[PDB]
Amino acid sequence: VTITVDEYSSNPTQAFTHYNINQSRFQPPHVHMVDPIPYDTPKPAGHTRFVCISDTHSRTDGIQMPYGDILLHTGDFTELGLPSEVKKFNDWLGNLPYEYKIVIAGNHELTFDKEFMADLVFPSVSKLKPEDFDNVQSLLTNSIYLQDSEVTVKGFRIYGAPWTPWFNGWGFNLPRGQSLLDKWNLIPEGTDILMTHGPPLGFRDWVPKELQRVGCVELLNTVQRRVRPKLHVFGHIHEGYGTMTDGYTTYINASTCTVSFQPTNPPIIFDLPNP
Ligand SMILES: Nc1nc2c(ncn2[C@@H]2O[C@H](COP(=O)(O)O)[C@@H](O)[C@H]2O)c(=O)[nH]1
Ligand SMILES: [Cl-]
Ligand SMILES: [Mn+2]
Ligand SMILES: [Mn+2]
Ligand SMILES: [Mn+2]
Ligand SMILES: [Mn+2]
Ligand SMILES: [Mn+2]
Ligand SMILES: [Mn+2]
Ligand SMILES: [Mn+2]
Ligand SMILES: [Mn+2]
Repeated sequence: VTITVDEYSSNPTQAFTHYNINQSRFQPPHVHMVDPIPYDTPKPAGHTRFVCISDTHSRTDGIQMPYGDILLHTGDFTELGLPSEVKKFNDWLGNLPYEYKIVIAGNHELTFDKEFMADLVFPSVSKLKPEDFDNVQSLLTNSIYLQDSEVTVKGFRIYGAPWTPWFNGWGFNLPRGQSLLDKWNLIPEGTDILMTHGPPLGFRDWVPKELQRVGCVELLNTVQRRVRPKLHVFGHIHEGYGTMTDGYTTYINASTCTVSFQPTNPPIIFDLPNP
């Protein structure tokens, strides 16, 4: 399968309406919300319990973390990517019991976006000397950090990438269309769990303030038509916290912070059978 840039790529709200009219793409019975399960739900054998969080924004003190096996964090774990914020987050991760912790960056991780930093010439971030941030990802010693890259853990193929449709030119912002498709084309076919910082079109990507869908159309087409992972986890659009399915893939918007940056959305648990 070859994905090409969608006719409606630049206009996600119009894309949403288009595919609903022609294909019922975002409608029942196949597309619907999936209710969360409580933390005392027994995990069946030969399954892995994924604990999904995102957009913690350095507000980790006091998050109540559930029993599980593997933590997935889909980015915006800092406010500015300051090395001290990365260290604090890593310290928090080290105290969590999970066997594996998998992390991607989001748009707030400015210091991880080397093109953003190279172009810088942002009062707090501009003060940083090259030696201050040449090792930011190495500060994440208690995690497996993914960036257009993958890991196989317990047989699960997990791929992660930070890029989102351009909003304000912060970290890992790219124009809609081919620029983003070039990144999604890197996701391998047999990926089981896809982590992106932001949503695909139509799944937990509604922004009430603008009355617009903002998910990536190229990401949606990649997920549904080419890759077909069992789980696509992301955040970015804090308001979209919650879970949907399309009948095959489960989409989890794991945003821990609300749109007002309050870390009150509970971590989402999700069980998958081991490959
Ligand atoms: N309209 C619009 N709002 C966005 C976009 N990206 C992020 N936001 C808004 O900014 C909030 C915070 O995003 P963040 O700064 O943590 O990346 C989101 O919950 C959402 O309300 C976008 O592409 N378009
Ligand atoms: Cl939605
Ligand atoms: Mn219900
Ligand atoms: Mn965020
Ligand atoms: Mn083991
Ligand atoms: Mn250094
Ligand atoms: Mn596949
Ligand atoms: Mn597979
Ligand atoms: Mn598989
Ligand atoms: Mn974000």
